Amino acid sequence: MELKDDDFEKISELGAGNGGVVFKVSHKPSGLVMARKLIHLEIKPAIRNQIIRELQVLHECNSPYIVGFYGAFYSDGEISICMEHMDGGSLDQVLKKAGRIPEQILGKVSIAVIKGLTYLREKHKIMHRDVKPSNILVNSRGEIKLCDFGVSGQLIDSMAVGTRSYMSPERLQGTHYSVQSDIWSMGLSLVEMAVGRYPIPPPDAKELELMFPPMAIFELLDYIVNEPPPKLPSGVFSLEFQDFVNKCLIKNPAERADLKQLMVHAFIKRSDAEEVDFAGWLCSTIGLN
Ligand SMILES: Nc1ncnc2c1ncn2[C@@H]1O[C@H](COP(=O)(O)OP(=O)(O)OP(=O)(O)O)[C@@H](O)[C@H]1O
Ligand SMILES: O=C(NOCCO)c1ccc2[nH]ncc2c1Nc1ccc(I)cc1F
Ligand SMILES: [Mg+2]
Repeated sequence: MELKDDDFEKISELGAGNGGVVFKVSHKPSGLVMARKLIHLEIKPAIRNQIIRELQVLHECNSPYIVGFYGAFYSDGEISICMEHMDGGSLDQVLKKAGRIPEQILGKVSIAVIKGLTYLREKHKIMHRDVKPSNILVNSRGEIKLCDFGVSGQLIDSMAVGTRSYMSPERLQGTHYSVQSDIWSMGLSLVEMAVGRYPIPPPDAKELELMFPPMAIFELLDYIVNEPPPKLPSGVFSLEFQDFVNKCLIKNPAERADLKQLMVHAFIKRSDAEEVDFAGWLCSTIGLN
């Protein structure tokens, strides 16, 4: 079925973020609850038909680790992307309530991100471009899925920043970047969720005892490109997890681990084996089921 503006009805607002707001909506003709992302674009009518045409590949983006797609259209000054409602929300939301995310839980998350990036790369030849906690969504059936990845090339162009960057050193320094940049983003996201806060600048020894002003924009970006990469703090995390994120955060992107290597890493093999009620932990910490 084709999706269209007057067939919808706002239930609530799921949140906002720099460009679009997303609503929990009811598609009246189907009865389905969806998440409708609206993106305001003051843009000519020729190229907003190309954006919709290129978003149609999301119908073939079927994966347990990728947020489902219902359809896309253009309304009155905004392009709508309609997707699976994830009732657990994004991992930046669950991090606020949880304080930290346990290491065993981040094992299941890491697996999901690797397998989702791998799906997008192998089957659709695209990189995410925007891996961070807010773009990793979870639900009460225990599924972990990626969204807001760069399918339509034209859509990226029409939106071309924020106080916290998950961009790799190489991407910050110029156009010389590709799929390896997503690895860096994931690594930083994992350190953040593990520790309970954005890991740049790194916490001093006294701030690490308490756990276990904000930087200016240039000061922060200068740290990412010129200062050594964030480490997972020793002792409280396993040696295999520390190595995992260290391989993800190697400044040199060719020296840095790629998806193939991370898939067979000791941390992933171990987390594959582990028995985790992720559904039960997720609902327990945010109050749902
Ligand atoms: N499919 C969805 N189901 C449930 N909640 C969603 C869904 N998509 C987005 N959200 C929620 O809406 C919020 C806003 O999302 P949006 O993509 O517009 O910005 P963001 O990713 O949070 O931040 P930024 O724009 O800087 O990347 C997210 O934090 C998330 O909690
Ligand atoms: O929403 C995007 N960014 O988040 C900022 C909004 O404030 C975004 C950006 C660039 C993009 N190119 N192709 C798509 C696309 C995209 N959305 C998107 C992609 C996959 C799914 I499943 C659902 C989506 F909504
Ligand atoms: Mg987003």
